[PDB]
Amino acid sequence: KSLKILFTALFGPGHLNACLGIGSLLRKRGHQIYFAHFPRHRATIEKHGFLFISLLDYAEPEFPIVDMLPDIGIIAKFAFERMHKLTPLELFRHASGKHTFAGMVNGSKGENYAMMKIVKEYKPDVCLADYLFNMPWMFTVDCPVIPVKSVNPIELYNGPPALTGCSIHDPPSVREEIEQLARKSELELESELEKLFAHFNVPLVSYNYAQQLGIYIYPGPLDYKELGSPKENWVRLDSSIRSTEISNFELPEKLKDKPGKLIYVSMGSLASAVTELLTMILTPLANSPHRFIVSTGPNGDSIKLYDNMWGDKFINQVALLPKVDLFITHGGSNSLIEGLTAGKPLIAIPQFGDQLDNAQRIADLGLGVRLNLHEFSGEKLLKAIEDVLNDEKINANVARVSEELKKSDSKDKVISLIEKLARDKKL
Repeated sequence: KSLKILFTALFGPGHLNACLGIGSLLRKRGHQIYFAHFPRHRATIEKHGFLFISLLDYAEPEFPIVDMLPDIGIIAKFAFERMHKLTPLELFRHASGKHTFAGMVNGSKGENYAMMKIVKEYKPDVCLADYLFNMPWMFTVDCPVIPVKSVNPIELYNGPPALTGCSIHDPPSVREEIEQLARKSELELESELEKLFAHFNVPLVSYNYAQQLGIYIYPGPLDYKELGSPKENWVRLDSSIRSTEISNFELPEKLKDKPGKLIYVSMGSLASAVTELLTMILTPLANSPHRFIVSTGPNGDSIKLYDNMWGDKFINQVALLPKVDLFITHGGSNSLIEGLTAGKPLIAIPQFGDQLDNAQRIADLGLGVRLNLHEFSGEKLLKAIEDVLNDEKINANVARVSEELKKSDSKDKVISLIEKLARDKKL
């Protein structure tokens, strides 16, 4: 029998895209998928075969939601400016106890009221949600709720703090200070969540507690097994995709008479809006003896492309990846999953938050290299390209991860868990 399954997520693209992927798996099993989100994303939600519900239509009168949503361009632009100038340690020092995302908590009241109302009216059999932190509605509504995590999952472990980008190789003296500061700023997240939960009269829980079941999307071969097991009830989905080798993608004519390998460059939609970022990256690449495909982003028309480069604002990344030799990425989890599923090595240039942890994971596991904005040079980037392209160890590690991701039956397992919880109200 076919279930009513309700998804929601934060406004941002990582969170929306993680739910779309799981929803596609469930739709294939015959379930009716609803997605409560924002009207800007209706088209993609409906194109995926889901039923769109606007969060904004279920708002309490005092909390219309849109008023408190964050200024995403302001944040990204500020993030770039700091990452360009400051080391991660300096970043955490300059932050002065202010957490990466605790500032978003206060403004999330409206989305909470809206979800309480949606769940009550639509009466799904189960809900899934991709947020940065737990919300009170997840503990008040009258159905099981599954948090979905797409960010780097180190936060699920009793280990080094998330968001620092610390390496497994950093000795005590190197990591001590940034890890103290990261833990100090986490106290602001907790204090902010206290107020939100108090407002809704719900007992406070950890920001990533899963009451019955949580799903984190991350490849098994990169997962933090050296930290033991993730927190109670969290289960790994290795990916929501299967490996595809046949593609519609064709080489742009512009690149036909140009030497070298084929390299894909994408900083993701948020970071790419800061045109200075792509300009800094691409300028030196005019002299790299290779062919580049560039995702130029929302402000793509003002990005200068050289003779060895072809760009478009809308690249189909999964169609392209099987045909390239290297992926220069911001380190978002979905991009990493897509790159490794296609068996391609990575150069990660992290921009914000958990991407630092992903970038360092790539380096630590020999799947590519991390390059940091704060010490960026054309010389360094060009060398990183030559090194990764010709490193037979890196290319073999990536081939091994790609092969394991095929072998996954984590999809079957996770689907079965979702369906069991929906039907039985318990696992």
